[PDB]
Amino acid sequence: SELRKLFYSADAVCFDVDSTVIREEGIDELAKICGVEDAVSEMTRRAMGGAVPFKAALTERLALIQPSREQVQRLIAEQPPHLTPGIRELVSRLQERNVQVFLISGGFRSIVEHVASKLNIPATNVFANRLKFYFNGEYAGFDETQPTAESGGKGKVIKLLKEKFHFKKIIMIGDGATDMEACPPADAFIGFGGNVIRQQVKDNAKWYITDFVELLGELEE
Ligand SMILES: [Mg+2]
Repeated sequence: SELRKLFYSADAVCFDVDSTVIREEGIDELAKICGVEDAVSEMTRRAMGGAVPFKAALTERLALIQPSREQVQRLIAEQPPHLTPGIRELVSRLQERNVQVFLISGGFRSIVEHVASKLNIPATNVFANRLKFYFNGEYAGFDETQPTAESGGKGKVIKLLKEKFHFKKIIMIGDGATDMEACPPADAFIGFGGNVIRQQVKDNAKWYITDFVELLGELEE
């Protein structure tokens, strides 16, 4: 109930995407589509937390993947990421109370906009990395000016949102240490373990849930 009191005081909620809003890690699923799952999935685990600089870890994984525009399109069409149970209902209840909902990801806007356009979250509220392609569709790099291209990028996004909209109370929700480290500048953090529990987050977060229903413990409508 104290959790729900906190949750209901927020005027903006930012969700991590990989392993929070969706069950999978987008970059790993792209690597699967492109045939380099094993190497990239390992590098993704390697980059967890501030362990290695994020921009370098992103460049190296994409250098192995080399995703074409057609391959990104085929991922979205044939193997779309699975939404975590409860997230559709939770975003719906937040939007019905006019809480501004955002998605923040070190993954890619192509995929995250598809996810947002399952949750009625406008593309303006999506912050993610942007893949580049040549005219023929070949992988051409990524937008290195995005805040999500750098370590600490989630906190930079939240700072931008505070400066643009002056929200009173922004809550960050995510599964990983990089989400926990986005508070501050977020006003509170809720850790999420419904897909995989990151024990260091569970052990140190003030607020932690394993099923989005727990925030749907209000009046259930
Ligand atoms: Mg995550």
